[PDB]
Amino acid sequence: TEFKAGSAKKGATLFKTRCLQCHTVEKGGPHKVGPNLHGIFGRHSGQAEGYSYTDAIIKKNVLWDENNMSEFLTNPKKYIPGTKMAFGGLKKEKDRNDLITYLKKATE
Ligand code: HEM
Repeated sequence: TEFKAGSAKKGATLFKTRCLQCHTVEKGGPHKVGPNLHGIFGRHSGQAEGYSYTDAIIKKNVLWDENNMSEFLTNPKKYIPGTKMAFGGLKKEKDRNDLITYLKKATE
């Protein structure tokens, strides 16, 4: 870890305002622009069923952990050139820590 637990409540509202437009986090939630994130931690990328991922993200084969995730959020196209994820990134560590604390709980 190089990822410090933040505030899950602060994390939830980041999600709502920066990620809800393309993703759901609930168990049984649907895929939208972006795939559903239920159970993404400890799972490699491009593996949710019934979702058309890029070749890019598939091949990348990232194993998603709090630390991988933090780098990805920093800058998504920079981390996985080729990705269709349209997000510029979360530059502040504090914001990323919060959001990951939230994702950690919500996708379990
Ligand atoms: C900071 C908020 C966000 C979070 C936590 C998030 C998280 C992620 C993660 C973890 C993946 C990879 C999924 C996998 O490997 O199963 C992903 C992929 C994706 N996200 Fe997001 N994302 C966010 C913002 C957005 C937004 C706002 C959009 C839509 C404008 C978006 C669109 C996508 C797309 C299209 C992909 C598929 C990538 C590809 O196939 O190349 N994401 N997202």
